[PDB]
Order: sequence, then structure tokens, then C-alpha cells
Amino acid sequence: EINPKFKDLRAYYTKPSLEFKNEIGIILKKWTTIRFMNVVPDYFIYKIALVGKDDKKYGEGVHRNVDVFVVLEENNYNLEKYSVGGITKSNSKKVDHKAGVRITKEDNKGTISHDVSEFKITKEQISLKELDFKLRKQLIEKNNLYGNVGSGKIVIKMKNGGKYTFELHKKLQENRMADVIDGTNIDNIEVNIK
Ligand SMILES: [Cl-]
Repeated sequence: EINPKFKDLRAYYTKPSLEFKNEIGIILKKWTTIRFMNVVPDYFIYKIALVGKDDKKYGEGVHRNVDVFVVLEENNYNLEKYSVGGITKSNSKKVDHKAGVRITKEDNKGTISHDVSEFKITKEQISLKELDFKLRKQLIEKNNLYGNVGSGKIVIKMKNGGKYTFELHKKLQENRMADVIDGTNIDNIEVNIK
């Protein structure tokens, strides 16, 4: 049932995630090829890589009203607690929003199945990192993504008419992990797997 072709992707997207909300981030002096936002929600200092749009977005010093979606990863910076992107502005109000998920899957035998879920949204502003990670994990667990088949796309359709796309044959690009969208404006999610 489990094609070893998809081993790396299935491994990555079954990693545990952590969520730190209403926190502060501290950015110190640059000391390598990239900068980090430090978050300290427990006895650890989490080093959050500033990639893509985040590098210009957050200057040296203190940033308040930060939420981070964390997936701890191994890294080349010799850091114990490291994660990439996933930084968003904390809520300014309760958010209780639901977006329908429609899943079309075609296996190696050409069998076409359809499935549905509901993606619960509790955040005003949500990172692509979080949408991409939670949705793939769910598809692995419920729809056998990266089992029999491991290609296709997730598409997040915005109420404002726009859309964002995640190709399932590759890990989400690290620069896009820092991209953020308006959670309240997600309309529906379309997933096609083959
Ligand atoms: Cl640092």
C-alpha cells in the first residue's frame, strides 16, 4: 500500500507540528546566511528562519502579537529548535470559520474517488506553511496521499476571487512558507490527487 517513491514526502508531512500563539519574537544581530526570529514559549528558544517576504518584513528587535506555526526540522545551522516561516499576526477577534474541502483522487489503476471534508479556520491571518502542512497530513491520514499515489495539487480558493496552489509532487517551496493570507477570506479548498 506504501510506494517507497514517496518516502521523503510522506515522512515530512507526518512530522508533528507545534503552535505558539499571542507570543513575542526577538530578532538579534545577523550571524549567518539568514536571520531568525527567536520565540520563547517554554524552556526552549525556538529559532524561526526568516525566509521569503519575512526577511524585509521583520527588522532587528522586538515584535509583539506574533503567532508561529512550527514544524521542527533538522538543519545546517547546528540549531536544536528550528523551523521555517509560519509567522503570522495574532488574532484581534474570535474567528470561527469553516471552508469545504473537495478531494478527487485517481489511483494507478485509474479508479476515480471523491471525498469531502471541512477545514476549520480559527485564525485571522494564516500562513501558507500551515495550510499546506495540515492539509497534506490530513490527506496522508484519510486519503492515502503518498501511499499508492503522490502527485496533483491543493488549491485554496479565496472569497475575493483569488487562489493559491500547492503541487503535491514536491515539498512546499521554503520562501512560500512565509507567505500569509486572510483566513477569514478562504472560501473552499480543491484537492486533486493522481
Ligand atoms: Cl539568533
